[PDB]
Amino acid sequence: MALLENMHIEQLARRLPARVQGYPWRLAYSTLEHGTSLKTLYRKSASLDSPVLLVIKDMDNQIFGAYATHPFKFSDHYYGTGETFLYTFSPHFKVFKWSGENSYFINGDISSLELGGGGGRFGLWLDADLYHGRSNSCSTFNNDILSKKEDFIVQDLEVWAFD
Repeated sequence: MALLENMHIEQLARRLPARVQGYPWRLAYSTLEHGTSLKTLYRKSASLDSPVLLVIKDMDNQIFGAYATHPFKFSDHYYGTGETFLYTFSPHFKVFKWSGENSYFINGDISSLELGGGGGRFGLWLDADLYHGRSNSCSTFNNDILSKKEDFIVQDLEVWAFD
């Protein structure tokens, strides 16, 4: 609603897996509304029992993020399944799905949150303030850089669930 226009919702809805098709979208976490901190993200994502949609709008107004099969949580380990993918609308809408090379889907930490893994790199990286973000090409999704540069700044960030 606030970060996405009808253009974004339709192109995203067409690439969501079958198990969430026709499930209404519930806003679970929002930087605009809840307090900008990875800690707060964890608290709102706690007691979520569904896959989530991560929506990032950076300081260049470009929109990208991820669909995750499980709520974001602090984890000793990588978790999630292969239905997880990354997406960007810059320079055009493109979805980077599981490549089958590894299973390093989601990794929650106290200092950072990252999706994708393998040999050090990652697909998406956010710091504890949900401020400095980073995006590289990773083996989990074989994505290109979701943002303009490798480094980006989070302007607004939303997490949507499918209760």
